Amino acid sequence: MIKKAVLPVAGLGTRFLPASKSIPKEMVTVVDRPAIEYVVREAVEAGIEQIILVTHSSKASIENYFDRNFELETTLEQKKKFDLLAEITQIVEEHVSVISVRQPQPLGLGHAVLCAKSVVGEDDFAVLLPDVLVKDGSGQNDLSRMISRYNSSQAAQIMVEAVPDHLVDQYGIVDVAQSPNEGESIAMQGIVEKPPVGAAPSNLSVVGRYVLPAKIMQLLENTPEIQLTDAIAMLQDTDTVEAYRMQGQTFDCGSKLGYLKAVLHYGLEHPKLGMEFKQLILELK
Amino acid sequence: MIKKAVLPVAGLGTRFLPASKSIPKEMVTVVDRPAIEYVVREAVEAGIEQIILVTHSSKASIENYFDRNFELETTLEQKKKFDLLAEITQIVPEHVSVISVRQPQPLGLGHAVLCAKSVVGEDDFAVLLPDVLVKDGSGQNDLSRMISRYNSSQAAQIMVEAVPDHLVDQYGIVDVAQSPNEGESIAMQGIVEKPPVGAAPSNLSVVGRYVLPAKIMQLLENTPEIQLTDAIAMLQDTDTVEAYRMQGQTFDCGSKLGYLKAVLHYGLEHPKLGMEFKQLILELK
Ligand SMILES: O=c1ccn([C@@H]2O[C@H](COP(=O)(O)OP(=O)(O)OP(=O)(O)O)[C@@H](O)[C@H]2O)c(=O)[nH]1
Ligand SMILES: O=c1ccn([C@@H]2O[C@H](COP(=O)(O)OP(=O)(O)OP(=O)(O)O)[C@@H](O)[C@H]2O)c(=O)[nH]1
Repeated sequence: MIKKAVLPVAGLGTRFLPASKSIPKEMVTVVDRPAIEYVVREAVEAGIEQIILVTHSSKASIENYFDRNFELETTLEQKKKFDLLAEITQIVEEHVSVISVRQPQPLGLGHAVLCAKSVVGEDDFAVLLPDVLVKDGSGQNDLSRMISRYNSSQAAQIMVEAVPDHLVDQYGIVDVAQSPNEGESIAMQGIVEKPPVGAAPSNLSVVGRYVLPAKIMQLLENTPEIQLTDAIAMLQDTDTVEAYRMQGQTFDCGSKLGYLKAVLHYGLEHPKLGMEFKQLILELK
Repeated sequence: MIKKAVLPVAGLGTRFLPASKSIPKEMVTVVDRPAIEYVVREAVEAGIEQIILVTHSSKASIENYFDRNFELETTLEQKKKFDLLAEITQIVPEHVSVISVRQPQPLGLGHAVLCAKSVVGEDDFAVLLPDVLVKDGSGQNDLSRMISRYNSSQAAQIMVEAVPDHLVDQYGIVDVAQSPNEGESIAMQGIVEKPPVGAAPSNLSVVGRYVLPAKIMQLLENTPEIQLTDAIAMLQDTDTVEAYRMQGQTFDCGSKLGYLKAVLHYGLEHPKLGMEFKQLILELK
Protein backbone atom coordinates (compact mmCIF):
# COMPACT_ATOMS: atom_id res chain seq x y z
CA MET A 1 0.00 0.00 0.00
CA ILE A 2 2.40 2.81 1.36
CA LYS A 3 6.06 2.41 0.16
CA LYS A 4 7.84 5.90 -0.23
CA ALA A 5 9.28 7.65 2.92
CA VAL A 6 10.76 11.19 2.33
CA LEU A 7 13.62 11.96 4.83
CA PRO A 8 14.63 15.67 4.89
CA VAL A 9 18.46 15.95 5.64
CA ALA A 10 19.52 19.42 4.14
CA GLY A 11 19.70 20.95 7.65
CA LEU A 12 22.84 22.84 8.71
CA GLY A 13 22.76 21.38 12.36
CA THR A 14 23.51 24.92 13.80
CA ARG A 15 22.15 23.78 17.27
CA PHE A 16 24.29 20.59 17.01
CA LEU A 17 27.70 22.38 16.72
CA PRO A 18 30.57 21.83 16.55
CA ALA A 19 29.94 18.01 16.26
CA SER A 20 27.96 18.78 13.06
CA LYS A 21 30.47 21.33 11.67
CA SER A 22 32.34 18.92 9.32
CA ILE A 23 30.19 15.69 9.34
CA PRO A 24 26.35 15.87 9.25
CA LYS A 25 24.21 15.68 12.44
CA GLU A 26 22.47 12.64 10.86
CA MET A 27 25.75 10.67 11.10
CA VAL A 28 26.24 11.31 14.81
CA THR A 29 27.51 8.02 16.34
CA VAL A 30 24.58 6.76 18.49
CA VAL A 31 26.33 3.94 20.52
CA ASP A 32 28.04 2.24 17.47
CA ARG A 33 26.09 3.33 14.32
CA PRO A 34 25.04 6.71 12.87
CA ALA A 35 21.61 8.24 13.83
CA ILE A 36 20.08 8.01 10.25
CA GLU A 37 20.51 4.17 10.39
CA TYR A 38 17.81 3.84 13.07
CA VAL A 39 15.35 6.21 11.28
CA VAL A 40 15.63 4.25 7.97
CA ARG A 41 15.53 0.82 9.73
CA GLU A 42 12.23 2.12 11.41
CA ALA A 43 10.81 2.93 7.89
CA VAL A 44 12.11 -0.40 6.40
CA GLU A 45 10.64 -2.38 9.37
CA ALA A 46 7.25 -0.61 8.62
CA GLY A 47 6.97 -1.68 4.95
CA ILE A 48 8.78 1.17 3.18
CA GLU A 49 10.79 0.14 0.04
CA GLN A 50 11.84 3.53 -1.44
CA ILE A 51 13.82 5.98 0.87
CA ILE A 52 14.03 9.59 -0.50
CA LEU A 53 16.79 11.72 1.03
CA VAL A 54 16.17 15.45 0.40
CA THR A 55 19.84 16.28 1.02
CA HIS A 56 22.46 19.07 0.82
CA SER A 57 25.75 19.40 -1.11
CA SER A 58 27.70 18.64 2.16
CA LYS A 59 25.84 15.40 3.26
CA ALA A 60 27.41 12.87 0.81
CA SER A 61 28.62 10.90 3.91
CA ILE A 62 24.95 9.97 4.25
CA GLU A 63 24.24 8.59 0.67
CA ASN A 64 27.62 6.73 0.92
CA TYR A 65 26.58 4.86 4.15
CA PHE A 66 23.78 3.07 2.11
CA ASP A 67 26.34 2.05 -0.55
CA ARG A 68 29.11 -0.46 -1.13
CA ASN A 69 32.56 0.87 -0.16
CA PHE A 70 35.16 -0.99 -2.36
CA GLU A 71 38.23 -0.07 -0.29
CA LEU A 72 36.82 -1.30 3.06
CA GLU A 73 35.01 -4.36 1.73
CA THR A 74 38.39 -5.41 0.21
CA THR A 75 40.56 -4.65 3.32
CA LEU A 76 38.01 -6.48 5.64
CA GLU A 77 38.33 -9.61 3.28
CA GLN A 78 42.25 -9.49 3.48
CA LYS A 79 41.84 -9.43 7.29
CA LYS A 80 39.28 -12.34 6.95
CA LYS A 81 36.82 -10.30 9.18
CA PHE A 82 33.68 -11.48 7.12
CA ASP A 83 31.08 -11.12 9.92
CA LEU A 84 32.03 -7.42 9.87
CA LEU A 85 32.11 -7.59 6.06
CA ALA A 86 28.49 -8.87 5.97
CA GLU A 87 27.50 -5.91 8.32
CA ILE A 88 28.48 -3.14 5.83
CA THR A 89 27.44 -5.25 2.72
CA GLN A 90 23.75 -5.50 3.76
CA ILE A 91 22.75 -2.30 5.70
CA VAL A 92 19.35 -1.97 3.91
CA GLU A 93 17.49 -5.10 2.65
CA GLU A 94 18.47 -6.06 -1.03
CA HIS A 95 14.84 -5.04 -2.10
CA VAL A 96 15.18 -1.37 -0.76
CA SER A 97 16.38 1.61 -2.92
CA VAL A 98 17.94 4.82 -1.47
CA ILE A 99 17.26 7.91 -3.73
CA SER A 100 18.73 11.50 -3.54
CA VAL A 101 17.31 14.86 -4.56
CA ARG A 102 18.79 18.24 -3.48
CA GLN A 103 17.14 21.03 -1.33
CA PRO A 104 19.05 23.82 -3.07
CA GLN A 105 18.69 26.56 -0.38
CA PRO A 106 17.59 25.54 3.11
CA LEU A 107 14.10 27.30 3.20
CA GLY A 108 12.59 25.01 5.81
CA LEU A 109 11.08 21.48 5.91
CA GLY A 110 7.94 22.48 3.89
CA HIS A 111 10.26 23.52 0.91
CA ALA A 112 12.17 20.22 1.60
CA VAL A 113 9.07 17.89 1.32
CA LEU A 114 8.22 19.85 -1.89
CA CYS A 115 11.62 18.90 -3.38
CA ALA A 116 10.43 15.22 -3.53
CA LYS A 117 7.34 16.19 -5.77
CA SER A 118 8.88 14.47 -8.88
CA VAL A 119 10.06 11.29 -7.10
CA VAL A 120 6.70 10.94 -5.21
CA GLY A 121 4.48 11.35 -8.39
CA GLU A 122 0.79 10.50 -7.58
CA ASP A 123 1.85 8.13 -4.65
CA ASP A 124 0.62 8.72 -0.99
CA PHE A 125 3.90 9.00 1.03
CA ALA A 126 5.17 9.13 4.65
CA VAL A 127 7.73 11.67 6.04
CA LEU A 128 10.26 11.04 8.84
CA LEU A 129 12.29 13.77 10.53
CA PRO A 130 15.60 11.96 11.07
CA ASP A 131 16.77 14.47 13.76
CA VAL A 132 14.14 12.47 15.88
CA LEU A 133 14.60 8.77 16.93
CA VAL A 134 11.61 6.54 18.06
CA LYS A 135 11.95 3.38 20.20
CA ASP A 136 9.03 0.87 19.98
CA GLY A 137 9.16 -2.05 22.49
CA SER A 138 5.81 -3.75 21.60
CA GLY A 139 7.28 -5.51 18.52
CA GLN A 140 5.33 -3.61 15.80
CA ASN A 141 6.52 0.07 15.50
CA ASP A 142 4.42 3.31 15.63
CA LEU A 143 4.99 3.96 11.88
CA SER A 144 3.68 0.36 11.18
CA ARG A 145 0.43 1.09 13.17
CA MET A 146 0.04 4.67 11.92
CA ILE A 147 0.27 3.56 8.20
CA SER A 148 -2.28 0.60 8.35
CA ARG A 149 -4.53 3.38 9.87
CA TYR A 150 -3.86 5.57 6.65
CA ASN A 151 -4.60 2.41 4.52
CA SER A 152 -7.99 1.88 6.34
CA SER A 153 -9.25 5.49 6.84
CA GLN A 154 -7.60 7.43 3.97
CA ALA A 155 -6.91 10.30 6.50
CA ALA A 156 -3.47 12.00 6.52
CA GLN A 157 -1.86 10.97 9.86
CA ILE A 158 0.28 13.02 12.29
CA MET A 159 2.36 11.34 15.04
CA VAL A 160 2.09 13.15 18.40
CA GLU A 161 2.97 12.30 22.08
CA ALA A 162 1.82 13.39 25.58
CA VAL A 163 4.05 15.99 27.43
CA PRO A 164 3.88 17.43 30.97
CA ASP A 165 1.05 20.04 31.08
CA HIS A 166 3.73 22.68 32.13
CA LEU A 167 5.98 22.19 29.01
CA VAL A 168 3.35 22.62 26.17
CA ASP A 169 5.03 26.00 25.22
CA GLN A 170 8.07 24.16 23.73
CA TYR A 171 5.90 22.13 21.31
CA GLY A 172 3.64 22.46 18.30
CA ILE A 173 0.46 21.03 19.92
CA VAL A 174 -2.42 19.49 18.00
CA ASP A 175 -6.06 20.53 18.58
CA VAL A 176 -8.55 17.66 19.07
CA ALA A 177 -11.87 16.78 20.86
CA GLN A 178 -10.55 14.21 23.45
CA SER A 179 -6.96 12.67 23.58
CA PRO A 180 -6.96 9.29 21.68
CA ASN A 181 -5.29 6.18 23.38
CA GLU A 182 -1.57 5.08 23.00
CA GLY A 183 -1.53 3.66 19.42
CA GLU A 184 -4.91 5.06 18.12
CA SER A 185 -6.01 8.16 16.09
CA ILE A 186 -8.78 10.86 16.35
CA ALA A 187 -9.66 13.75 13.98
CA MET A 188 -7.93 17.17 14.42
CA GLN A 189 -8.72 20.72 13.17
CA GLY A 190 -5.13 22.13 13.32
CA ILE A 191 -1.78 22.45 15.26
CA VAL A 192 -0.80 25.47 17.51
CA GLU A 193 2.93 26.39 17.98
CA LYS A 194 4.22 27.02 21.61
CA PRO A 195 0.70 27.48 23.04
CA PRO A 196 0.10 29.45 26.26
CA VAL A 197 0.98 27.17 29.34
CA GLY A 198 -2.70 27.38 30.25
CA ALA A 199 -5.12 27.71 27.23
CA ALA A 200 -3.55 24.87 25.18
CA PRO A 201 -5.89 22.56 23.24
CA SER A 202 -4.23 19.26 24.30
CA ASN A 203 -1.07 17.92 26.00
CA LEU A 204 -0.13 16.17 22.64
CA SER A 205 3.01 17.39 20.72
CA VAL A 206 3.72 17.08 16.95
CA VAL A 207 6.57 14.39 17.05
CA GLY A 208 7.63 14.72 13.37
CA ARG A 209 6.26 11.58 11.55
CA TYR A 210 3.49 12.04 8.83
CA VAL A 211 1.60 9.84 6.25
CA LEU A 212 0.12 12.25 3.61
CA PRO A 213 -1.22 11.88 0.05
CA ALA A 214 0.22 13.65 -3.04
CA LYS A 215 -2.55 16.39 -2.94
CA ILE A 216 -0.09 17.89 -0.29
CA MET A 217 2.63 18.98 -2.84
CA GLN A 218 0.12 21.10 -4.91
CA LEU A 219 -0.80 22.72 -1.51
CA LEU A 220 2.93 23.28 -0.63
CA GLU A 221 3.20 25.28 -3.91
CA ASN A 222 0.38 27.65 -2.61
CA THR A 223 1.24 28.25 1.14
CA PRO A 224 1.73 32.06 1.33
CA GLU A 225 9.64 30.04 5.39
CA ILE A 226 7.12 27.55 3.66
CA GLN A 227 5.13 25.84 6.49
CA LEU A 228 4.18 22.09 6.40
CA THR A 229 1.62 22.86 9.23
CA ASP A 230 0.28 25.55 6.74
CA ALA A 231 -0.11 22.78 4.02
CA ILE A 232 -1.86 20.43 6.46
CA ALA A 233 -4.00 23.51 7.32
CA MET A 234 -5.21 23.55 3.65
CA LEU A 235 -5.49 19.77 3.43
CA GLN A 236 -8.20 19.98 6.22
CA ASP A 237 -10.48 22.03 3.81
CA THR A 238 -10.84 19.00 1.43
CA ASP A 239 -9.72 15.91 3.53
CA THR A 240 -10.01 14.30 7.06
CA VAL A 241 -6.73 14.78 9.08
CA GLU A 242 -6.20 12.59 12.26
CA ALA A 243 -3.56 12.50 15.06
CA TYR A 244 -1.88 9.02 15.52
CA ARG A 245 -0.67 8.85 19.17
CA MET A 246 2.62 6.98 19.88
CA GLN A 247 3.06 3.88 22.16
CA GLY A 248 6.90 4.09 22.16
CA GLN A 249 9.28 6.87 23.12
CA THR A 250 11.01 9.69 21.03
CA PHE A 251 14.58 11.20 21.15
CA ASP A 252 15.67 14.63 19.85
CA CYS A 253 19.12 13.95 18.24
CA GLY A 254 18.67 17.55 16.88
CA SER A 255 19.88 18.75 20.37
CA LYS A 256 23.23 17.99 22.11
CA LEU A 257 21.22 16.80 25.18
CA GLY A 258 18.44 14.69 23.65
CA TYR A 259 21.41 13.09 21.77
CA LEU A 260 23.25 12.07 25.06
CA LYS A 261 19.79 10.79 26.30
CA ALA A 262 19.53 8.54 23.16
CA VAL A 263 23.09 7.08 23.65
CA LEU A 264 22.05 6.01 27.19
CA HIS A 265 18.72 4.40 26.12
CA TYR A 266 19.93 2.49 22.99
CA GLY A 267 23.36 1.66 24.56
CA LEU A 268 21.71 -0.11 27.49
CA GLU A 269 19.43 -1.91 24.97
CA HIS A 270 22.39 -2.92 22.70
CA PRO A 271 22.31 -6.68 22.07
CA LYS A 272 26.13 -7.00 22.54
CA LEU A 273 27.24 -3.83 24.33
CA GLY A 274 24.35 -3.27 26.84
CA MET A 275 25.77 -5.81 29.41
CA GLU A 276 29.38 -4.39 29.43
CA PHE A 277 27.81 -0.83 29.11
CA LYS A 278 25.37 -0.97 32.12
CA GLN A 279 28.63 -1.97 33.96
CA LEU A 280 30.47 1.25 32.80
CA ILE A 281 27.70 3.42 34.41
CA LEU A 282 27.41 1.45 37.75
CA GLU A 283 31.27 1.91 38.00
CA LEU A 284 30.94 5.82 37.99
CA LYS A 285 30.63 6.60 41.79
CA MET B 1 62.06 22.88 22.02
CA ILE B 2 59.53 20.22 20.79
CA LYS B 3 57.00 22.16 18.70
CA LYS B 4 55.71 19.65 15.98
CA ALA B 5 53.41 16.64 16.22
CA VAL B 6 52.64 13.82 13.72
CA LEU B 7 48.98 12.66 14.14
CA PRO B 8 48.54 9.52 11.98
CA VAL B 9 44.83 9.47 10.77
CA ALA B 10 45.13 7.27 7.59
CA GLY B 11 43.47 4.19 9.18
CA LEU B 12 40.13 2.63 8.12
CA GLY B 13 38.72 1.93 11.68
CA THR B 14 37.55 -1.68 10.96
CA ARG B 15 37.48 -2.22 14.82
CA PHE B 16 35.03 0.75 15.22
CA LEU B 17 32.35 -0.31 12.70
CA PRO B 18 29.96 0.50 11.19
CA ALA B 19 30.10 3.94 13.03
CA SER B 20 33.16 4.83 11.00
CA LYS B 21 32.11 3.29 7.70
CA SER B 22 31.37 6.65 6.03
CA ILE B 23 32.96 9.08 8.52
CA PRO B 24 36.48 8.88 10.04
CA LYS B 25 36.70 7.17 13.46
CA GLU B 26 38.37 10.48 14.41
CA MET B 27 35.30 12.56 13.38
CA VAL B 28 33.25 10.28 15.70
CA THR B 29 31.39 12.67 18.10
CA VAL B 30 32.25 11.97 21.76
CA VAL B 31 29.93 14.42 23.66
CA ASP B 32 29.38 17.43 21.37
CA ARG B 33 32.72 17.60 19.39
CA PRO B 34 34.61 14.97 17.31
CA ALA B 35 37.29 12.90 19.02
CA ILE B 36 40.34 14.32 17.28
CA GLU B 37 39.60 17.81 18.81
CA TYR B 38 40.56 16.47 22.29
CA VAL B 39 43.92 15.19 20.98
CA VAL B 40 44.77 18.49 19.28
CA ARG B 41 43.35 20.51 22.29
CA GLU B 42 45.95 18.27 24.26
CA ALA B 43 48.84 18.92 21.79
CA VAL B 44 48.25 22.69 21.76
CA GLU B 45 48.05 22.73 25.68
CA ALA B 46 51.61 21.12 25.62
CA GLY B 47 53.25 23.68 23.31
CA ILE B 48 52.61 22.29 19.80
CA GLU B 49 52.48 24.96 17.06
CA GLN B 50 52.41 22.58 14.00
CA ILE B 51 49.96 19.61 13.74
CA ILE B 52 51.08 17.24 10.92
CA LEU B 53 48.10 15.06 9.79
CA VAL B 54 49.27 11.84 8.00
CA THR B 55 45.87 11.20 6.46
CA HIS B 56 43.98 9.23 3.76
CA SER B 57 41.60 10.32 0.94
CA SER B 58 38.59 9.18 3.15
CA LYS B 59 39.21 11.98 5.61
CA ALA B 60 38.61 15.60 4.35
CA SER B 61 36.06 15.87 7.19
CA ILE B 62 39.17 16.19 9.41
CA GLU B 63 41.16 18.96 7.55
CA ASN B 64 37.86 20.88 7.03
CA TYR B 65 36.93 20.74 10.79
CA PHE B 66 40.03 22.90 11.44
CA ASP B 67 39.07 25.31 8.57
CA ARG B 68 36.51 28.20 7.96
CA ASN B 69 33.12 26.67 7.10
CA PHE B 70 31.86 29.51 4.86
CA GLU B 71 28.07 28.70 4.92
CA LEU B 72 28.09 28.09 8.69
CA GLU B 73 30.25 31.23 9.49
CA THR B 74 28.29 33.67 7.19
CA THR B 75 24.84 32.10 7.95
CA LEU B 76 25.56 32.53 11.76
CA GLU B 77 26.26 36.33 11.39
CA GLN B 78 22.95 36.66 9.54
CA LYS B 79 21.30 35.13 12.73
CA LYS B 80 23.89 37.10 14.92
CA LYS B 81 24.04 33.75 16.89
CA PHE B 82 27.45 34.74 18.47
CA ASP B 83 27.71 31.81 20.88
CA LEU B 84 27.34 29.02 18.23
CA LEU B 85 29.72 30.97 15.93
CA ALA B 86 32.22 30.97 18.85
CA GLU B 87 32.00 27.14 18.83
CA ILE B 88 33.53 26.70 15.28
CA THR B 89 36.19 29.50 14.97
CA GLN B 90 38.36 29.32 18.16
CA ILE B 91 39.12 25.52 17.55
CA VAL B 92 42.95 26.20 17.67
CA PRO B 93 44.98 29.41 18.31
CA GLU B 94 45.91 31.70 15.30
CA HIS B 95 49.58 30.57 15.52
CA VAL B 96 48.88 26.76 15.34
CA SER B 97 49.28 25.40 11.72
CA VAL B 98 47.45 22.10 10.64
CA ILE B 99 49.27 20.41 7.67
CA SER B 100 48.10 17.41 5.59
CA VAL B 101 50.32 14.68 4.25
CA ARG B 102 48.89 11.63 2.46
CA GLN B 103 49.63 8.01 3.43
CA PRO B 104 49.07 6.30 0.06
CA GLN B 105 49.11 2.65 1.37
CA PRO B 106 48.49 1.64 5.06
CA LEU B 107 51.87 -0.23 5.42
CA GLY B 108 52.17 0.56 9.19
CA LEU B 109 52.44 3.23 11.98
CA GLY B 110 56.18 3.23 11.27
CA HIS B 111 55.41 3.96 7.56
CA ALA B 112 52.99 6.87 8.45
CA VAL B 113 55.52 8.72 10.67
CA LEU B 114 57.95 8.44 7.62
CA CYS B 115 55.53 10.16 5.14
CA ALA B 116 56.00 13.22 7.45
CA LYS B 117 59.88 13.08 7.30
CA SER B 118 59.67 15.83 4.58
CA VAL B 119 57.89 18.29 6.98
CA VAL B 120 59.43 17.47 10.41
CA GLY B 121 62.78 18.60 8.82
CA GLU B 122 65.80 18.23 11.09
CA ASP B 123 63.60 18.77 14.21
CA ASP B 124 62.66 16.56 17.23
CA PHE B 125 58.90 15.95 17.27
CA ALA B 126 55.97 14.26 19.04
CA VAL B 127 53.57 11.54 17.79
CA LEU B 128 49.91 11.31 18.93
CA LEU B 129 47.54 8.43 17.92
CA PRO B 130 43.91 9.73 17.80
CA ASP B 131 42.43 6.20 18.35
CA VAL B 132 43.60 7.16 21.92
CA LEU B 133 42.26 9.96 24.23
CA VAL B 134 44.19 11.03 27.39
CA LYS B 135 42.62 12.94 30.36
CA ASP B 136 44.42 15.25 32.82
CA GLY B 137 43.09 16.62 36.13
CA SER B 138 46.54 17.70 37.35
CA GLY B 139 46.95 20.98 35.37
CA GLN B 140 49.92 19.78 33.24
CA ASN B 141 48.80 17.03 30.85
CA ASP B 142 50.87 13.88 30.29
CA LEU B 143 52.29 15.19 26.95
CA SER B 144 53.76 18.41 28.46
CA ARG B 145 55.43 16.20 31.14
CA MET B 146 57.00 14.07 28.41
CA ILE B 147 58.24 17.21 26.57
CA SER B 148 59.77 18.61 29.83
CA ARG B 149 61.54 15.28 30.12
CA TYR B 150 62.84 14.99 26.42
CA ASN B 151 64.07 18.65 26.76
CA SER B 152 65.98 18.16 30.16
CA SER B 153 67.07 14.44 29.41
CA GLN B 154 67.44 14.69 25.53
CA ALA B 155 66.29 10.96 25.60
CA ALA B 156 63.19 9.74 23.59
CA GLN B 157 60.00 9.21 25.73
CA ILE B 158 57.47 6.29 25.34
CA MET B 159 54.23 6.96 27.24
CA VAL B 160 53.16 3.69 28.88
CA GLU B 161 50.51 2.75 31.46
CA ALA B 162 50.00 -0.55 33.36
CA VAL B 163 47.47 -3.30 32.38
CA PRO B 164 46.29 -6.53 34.07
CA ASP B 165 49.05 -9.24 33.54
CA HIS B 166 46.47 -11.19 31.44
CA LEU B 167 45.82 -8.79 28.50
CA VAL B 168 49.57 -8.01 27.92
CA ASP B 169 49.34 -10.12 24.66
CA GLN B 170 46.98 -7.34 23.29
CA TYR B 171 49.68 -4.63 23.50
CA GLY B 172 53.19 -3.57 22.86
CA ILE B 173 54.73 -3.65 26.41
CA VAL B 174 58.26 -2.37 27.28
CA ASP B 175 61.48 -3.90 28.76
CA VAL B 176 61.97 -1.88 32.07
CA ALA B 177 64.32 -2.63 35.05
CA GLN B 178 61.53 -1.35 37.40
CA SER B 179 58.16 0.48 37.14
CA PRO B 180 58.53 4.23 36.78
CA ASN B 181 56.26 6.06 39.33
CA GLU B 182 53.06 7.72 37.87
CA GLY B 183 54.60 10.96 36.42
CA GLU B 184 58.22 9.73 35.79
CA SER B 185 60.45 7.95 33.19
CA ILE B 186 63.20 5.16 33.37
CA ALA B 187 65.47 3.63 30.70
CA MET B 188 63.99 0.69 28.77
CA GLN B 189 65.97 -1.93 26.69
CA GLY B 190 63.13 -2.45 24.11
CA ILE B 191 59.37 -3.04 23.54
CA VAL B 192 57.68 -6.30 22.47
CA GLU B 193 54.52 -6.55 20.28
CA LYS B 194 51.77 -8.77 21.85
CA PRO B 195 54.19 -10.82 24.01
CA PRO B 196 52.48 -14.10 24.91
CA VAL B 197 50.48 -13.68 28.20
CA GLY B 198 53.44 -15.32 30.11
CA ALA B 199 56.60 -13.74 28.53
CA ALA B 200 55.78 -10.02 29.10
CA PRO B 201 58.83 -8.05 30.40
CA SER B 202 56.39 -5.77 32.34
CA ASN B 203 52.65 -4.93 32.80
CA LEU B 204 53.21 -1.49 31.01
CA SER B 205 51.22 -1.09 27.70
CA VAL B 206 52.84 1.33 25.22
CA VAL B 207 49.86 3.80 25.13
CA GLY B 208 50.24 5.80 21.87
CA ARG B 209 52.21 8.95 22.78
CA TYR B 210 55.86 9.48 21.74
CA VAL B 211 58.44 12.28 21.82
CA LEU B 212 61.28 11.26 19.41
CA PRO B 213 64.56 12.51 17.96
CA ALA B 214 64.24 13.53 14.20
CA LYS B 215 66.89 10.95 13.13
CA ILE B 216 64.36 8.16 13.78
CA MET B 217 63.27 9.49 10.36
CA GLN B 218 66.59 7.99 9.11
CA LEU B 219 66.07 4.59 10.95
CA LEU B 220 62.55 4.21 9.47
CA GLU B 221 64.06 4.25 5.87
CA ASN B 222 65.99 1.04 6.93
CA THR B 223 63.75 -1.49 8.87
CA PRO B 224 62.28 -5.02 8.77
CA GLU B 225 55.31 -3.47 6.41
CA ILE B 226 57.30 -0.81 8.50
CA GLN B 227 57.04 -1.05 12.35
CA LEU B 228 58.00 1.86 14.78
CA THR B 229 59.09 -0.33 17.82
CA ASP B 230 61.51 -1.56 15.08
CA ALA B 231 63.06 1.95 14.57
CA ILE B 232 62.91 2.53 18.44
CA ALA B 233 65.13 -0.54 18.68
CA MET B 234 67.72 0.81 16.20
CA LEU B 235 67.82 4.08 18.26
CA GLN B 236 67.99 1.92 21.46
CA ASP B 237 71.53 0.90 20.27
CA THR B 238 73.03 4.42 19.53
CA ASP B 239 70.85 6.23 22.21
CA THR B 240 68.89 6.15 25.52
CA VAL B 241 65.10 5.59 25.27
CA GLU B 242 62.86 5.98 28.38
CA ALA B 243 59.35 4.73 29.28
CA TYR B 244 57.29 7.59 30.83
CA ARG B 245 54.49 6.28 33.00
CA MET B 246 51.36 8.51 32.64
CA GLN B 247 49.47 10.19 35.58
CA GLY B 248 46.15 10.90 33.70
CA GLN B 249 43.24 8.55 32.65
CA THR B 250 43.19 6.87 29.10
CA PHE B 251 40.30 5.97 26.61
CA ASP B 252 40.57 3.92 23.31
CA CYS B 253 38.18 5.49 20.70
CA GLY B 254 39.08 2.62 18.30
CA SER B 255 37.30 0.11 20.67
CA LYS B 256 33.48 0.55 21.11
CA LEU B 257 33.37 0.04 24.93
CA GLY B 258 36.27 2.57 24.94
CA TYR B 259 34.41 5.34 23.05
CA LEU B 260 31.25 4.66 25.22
CA LYS B 261 33.51 4.96 28.39
CA ALA B 262 34.68 8.42 27.12
CA VAL B 263 31.12 9.74 26.24
CA LEU B 264 30.41 9.05 29.99
CA HIS B 265 33.60 10.40 31.73
CA TYR B 266 34.02 13.46 29.44
CA GLY B 267 30.26 14.24 29.31
CA LEU B 268 29.94 14.19 33.14
CA GLU B 269 32.50 17.13 33.15
CA HIS B 270 31.20 19.11 30.10
CA PRO B 271 30.83 22.81 31.10
CA LYS B 272 27.04 23.13 30.16
CA LEU B 273 25.70 19.56 29.52
CA GLY B 274 27.62 18.10 32.56
CA MET B 275 25.18 18.94 35.40
CA GLU B 276 22.15 18.27 33.05
CA PHE B 277 23.75 14.95 31.77
CA LYS B 278 24.63 13.49 35.21
CA GLN B 279 20.90 14.09 35.75
CA LEU B 280 19.82 11.91 32.75
CA ILE B 281 21.99 9.11 34.31
CA LEU B 282 20.66 9.24 37.92
CA GLU B 283 17.22 8.90 36.15
CA LEU B 284 17.75 5.23 34.80
CA LYS B 285 17.81 2.94 37.96
O1 LIG C 1 15.73 24.22 5.20
C1 LIG C 1 15.68 23.15 5.80
C2 LIG C 1 15.40 22.98 7.19
C3 LIG C 1 15.38 21.74 7.71
N1 LIG C 1 15.60 20.62 6.95
C4 LIG C 1 15.61 19.28 7.55
O2 LIG C 1 14.59 19.20 8.51
C5 LIG C 1 15.05 18.52 9.70
C6 LIG C 1 14.81 19.40 10.90
O3 LIG C 1 16.04 20.08 11.25
P1 LIG C 1 16.07 21.01 12.54
O4 LIG C 1 14.82 21.83 12.57
O5 LIG C 1 16.42 20.20 13.75
O6 LIG C 1 17.31 21.96 12.18
P2 LIG C 1 18.56 21.94 11.20
O7 LIG C 1 19.16 20.57 11.17
O8 LIG C 1 18.23 22.64 9.93
O9 LIG C 1 19.52 22.91 12.02
P3 LIG C 1 19.36 23.54 13.47
O10 LIG C 1 18.08 24.29 13.53
O11 LIG C 1 19.45 22.44 14.48
O12 LIG C 1 20.53 24.44 13.51
C7 LIG C 1 16.52 18.13 9.45
O13 LIG C 1 16.64 16.73 9.25
C8 LIG C 1 16.93 19.01 8.26
O14 LIG C 1 17.79 18.38 7.34
C9 LIG C 1 15.90 20.71 5.61
O15 LIG C 1 16.11 19.72 4.92
N2 LIG C 1 15.91 21.98 5.11
O1 LIG D 1 49.64 1.52 8.91
C1 LIG D 1 49.07 2.30 9.67
C2 LIG D 1 48.72 2.04 11.04
C3 LIG D 1 48.08 2.98 11.75
N1 LIG D 1 47.76 4.21 11.22
C4 LIG D 1 47.01 5.21 12.01
O2 LIG D 1 46.69 4.65 13.27
C5 LIG D 1 45.35 5.08 13.68
C6 LIG D 1 44.47 3.90 14.03
O3 LIG D 1 45.21 2.67 14.21
P1 LIG D 1 44.28 1.36 14.04
O4 LIG D 1 45.15 0.15 13.94
O5 LIG D 1 43.21 1.40 15.09
O6 LIG D 1 43.64 1.65 12.59
P2 LIG D 1 42.39 1.13 11.73
O7 LIG D 1 41.51 2.31 11.50
O8 LIG D 1 42.87 0.34 10.56
O9 LIG D 1 41.71 0.11 12.78
P3 LIG D 1 41.88 -1.48 13.06
O10 LIG D 1 40.60 -2.07 12.54
O11 LIG D 1 43.09 -1.96 12.30
O12 LIG D 1 42.01 -1.65 14.55
C7 LIG D 1 44.78 5.94 12.54
O13 LIG D 1 44.77 7.29 12.97
C8 LIG D 1 45.68 5.56 11.35
O14 LIG D 1 45.82 6.64 10.45
C9 LIG D 1 48.06 4.52 9.90
O15 LIG D 1 47.79 5.59 9.38
N2 LIG D 1 48.71 3.54 9.21
